[PDB]
Amino acid sequence: SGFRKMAFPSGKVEGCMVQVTCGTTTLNGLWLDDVVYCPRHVICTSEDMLNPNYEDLLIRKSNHNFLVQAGNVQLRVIGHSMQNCVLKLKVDTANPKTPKYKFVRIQPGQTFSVLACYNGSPSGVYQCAMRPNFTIKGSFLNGSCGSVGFNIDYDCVSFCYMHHMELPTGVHAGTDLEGNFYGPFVDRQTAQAAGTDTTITVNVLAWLYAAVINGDRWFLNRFTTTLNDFNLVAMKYNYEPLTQDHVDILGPLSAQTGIAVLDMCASLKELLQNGMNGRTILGSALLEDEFTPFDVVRQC
Amino acid sequence: FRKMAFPSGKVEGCMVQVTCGTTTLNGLWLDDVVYCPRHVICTSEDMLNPNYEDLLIRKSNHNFLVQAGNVQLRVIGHSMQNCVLKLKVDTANPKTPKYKFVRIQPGQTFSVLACYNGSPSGVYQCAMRPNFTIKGSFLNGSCGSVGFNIDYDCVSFCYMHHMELPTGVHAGTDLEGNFYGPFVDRQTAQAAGTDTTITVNVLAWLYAAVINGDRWFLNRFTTTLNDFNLVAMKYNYEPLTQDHVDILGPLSAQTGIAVLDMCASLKELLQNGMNGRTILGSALLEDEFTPFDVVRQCS
Ligand SMILES: *[C@@H](O)[C@H](C[C@@H]1CCNC1=O)NC(=O)[C@H](CC(C)C)NC(=O)OC[C@@H]1C[C@@H]2CCC[C@@H](C2)C1
Ligand SMILES: *[C@@H](O)[C@H](C[C@@H]1CCNC1=O)NC(=O)[C@H](CC(C)C)NC(=O)OC[C@H]1C[C@@H]2CCC[C@@H](C2)C1
Repeated sequence: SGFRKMAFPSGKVEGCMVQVTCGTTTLNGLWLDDVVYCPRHVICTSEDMLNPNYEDLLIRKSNHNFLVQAGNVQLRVIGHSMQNCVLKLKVDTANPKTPKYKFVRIQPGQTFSVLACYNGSPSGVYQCAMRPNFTIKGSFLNGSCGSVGFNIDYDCVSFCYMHHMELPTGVHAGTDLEGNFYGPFVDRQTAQAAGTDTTITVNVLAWLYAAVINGDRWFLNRFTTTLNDFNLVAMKYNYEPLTQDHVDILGPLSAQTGIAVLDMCASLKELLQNGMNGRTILGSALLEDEFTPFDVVRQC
Repeated sequence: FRKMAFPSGKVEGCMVQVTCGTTTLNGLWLDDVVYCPRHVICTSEDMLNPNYEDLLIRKSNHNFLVQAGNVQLRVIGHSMQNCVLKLKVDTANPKTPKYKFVRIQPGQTFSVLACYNGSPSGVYQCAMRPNFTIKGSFLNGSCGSVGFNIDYDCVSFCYMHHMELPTGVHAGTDLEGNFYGPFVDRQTAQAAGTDTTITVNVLAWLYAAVINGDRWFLNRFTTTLNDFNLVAMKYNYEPLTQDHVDILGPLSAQTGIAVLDMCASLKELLQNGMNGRTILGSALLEDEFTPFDVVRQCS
């Protein structure tokens, strides 16, 4: 039947991407109705990036300092304001391609699609998880800021992420569409470390169920565990504890496969203690934790 | 390195549904033609052993229901080309992108827009395996979903989905209806040949490791292409073609490591193993990133 890391179709979001330039900085913006959202650090020069007093820098800007381009057309900025780390540019034109949309803040362990853009042009789409330490393992290069992450329920696009920066370890950080960072990060040009990351246990279990659904069971065993004994071992290996809500969420996969959640926990416990002995699961040598139970259900 | 798909919007704007009787699948609407798998004309029982020419002679334009969403597109002509149906419709698709039809080589990657009832569900990156199957994610009603690459503004369609095999992998055609590999669109048991590792992509991956400063595996030797190919096949790796050497050209230039020197380095990895080390944080050599994929993500 198959299993691959699958993103939402990106077309509704592609119709909203524009280019925003201020000075010699260019990045992407999100054009909804008559407003363009983008990272506020577009207004910084080098002499500012190290400790930017954004309110003081922004009040010195005029509408005409912002060049917004949608393809071949320049949009006229008729006003601007700031919400946390996101700049909101009012334009004199409504985007006819505006989808039904909402702004959401996602929880660590939840997943979303990223539309990576450069110079206002979409380049790639891929699936990410909000890490427990509020980083994301993205593929973002110079010029990618303002790229957004999203989910689609029915015809509605829920925007949950806007891209701002890369950390020294190569992972990425950003904000929701209200401009609040995920995690303890700051939009200044400094080397920032994240909290210790952990593995998203409920997502690992969903992926093991996916592997069973696709006909692989080598990692199963005849044992079981209590929830607390599992969580003790999980935490020792820097895995997130599994809550009873997580257990409930795994119900449909448990029902579909006939493998009790706590039996799958006993399987994962053996994998954590014994490793994979060179084997692979669904093509992977590592336990994958960026598929949620909902993701697996939908795709299988 | 992520599996990264192309943005799907230009292809979403071309997806429709095609129904015959109660059999429904997806079609691709470009200008005033809709392309879809020919088995839309089969009942489920026909699919066990179809005579497509006989089935088609019994069909008329007015037996085909083509819908963009819930909006009917009237069919004004039909023809069969290999395993695809071409349905001429009375409306040119205003969202038609610049496009081309290409037949890809094994090892090449592409994005798949998985569709159901003409509605996109998700997009993901696939590699065409050397045995001409893809490790896709397809459910009932997914036939007619297409695979594609995007070059500048031009969509190059390369795959249309038709079949699942007993092993769970997937088989399909190019947009001229010619199957990849030795498969037929008949609901019968068909086996794919034993799969092999995509050497050109493993080499691309080693170049990617070098670009990122991970280069312990570079050795001082080189090899001929023929000697490498003969050794590689003993480890169930694909032989390299001249086209493979050529598409590694840019990464070879970027790193200053000749293709055949990297081949010698890979040969040593095959013959001596990893010796407990890793490459790009992995003991497994990755074979589903092409040289183009490596460039898209590094530069
Ligand atoms: C978007 O403007 C940009 C995107 C970064 C660049 C590389 N990968 C990304 O995701 N954001 C920034 O550059 C950001 C601006 C500050 C928050 C004001 N800082 C940042 O990301 O610093 C790290 C990069 C890492 C990389 C290697 C060294 C030099 C550059 C590029 C700084
Ligand atoms: C689109 O019409 C479907 C999509 C399939 C179904 C589920 N996953 C998919 O990828 N295509 C088919 O149903 C084709 C139609 C015929 C080629 C005309 N048939 C098919 O995929 O059959 C699968 C088959 C494989 C084994 C061998 C014989 C019986 C079963 C086991 C089922």
